[PDB]
Amino acid sequence: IFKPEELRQALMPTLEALYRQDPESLPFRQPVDPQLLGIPDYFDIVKNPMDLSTIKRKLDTGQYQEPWQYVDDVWLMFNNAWLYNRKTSRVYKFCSKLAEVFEQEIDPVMQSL
Ligand SMILES: CC(=O)N1CC[C@@H](C(=O)O)C1
Repeated sequence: IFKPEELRQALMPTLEALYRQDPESLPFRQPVDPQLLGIPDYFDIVKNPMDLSTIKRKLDTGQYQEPWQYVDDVWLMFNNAWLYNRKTSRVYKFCSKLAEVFEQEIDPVMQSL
């Protein structure tokens, strides 16, 4: 029961808050490229990759029709990083801050929707 443009306007500020965390968004702004990074094991562990640029493109092109599909992609992003990376790593620690930021902000948006 959502217009494509009202859903986008509602959820976009939540994505921007993730993207604007500096430095914590930096490992998440682009899809992981195992070839470029030289980590051939990546897609053996992460079957369904996700990142902030992919989420933005989906929010911009009507690929979310209910709020929970957007929320699922954000958690797929967090959970991929928490599965592949060491708990002490920059990526894991940065993921944990992005999740805090998401949690602290997503509740009213989902209430208003
Ligand atoms: C966000 C994430 O899970 N990543 C795994 C490898 C790390 C990197 O090496 O860039 C990025």
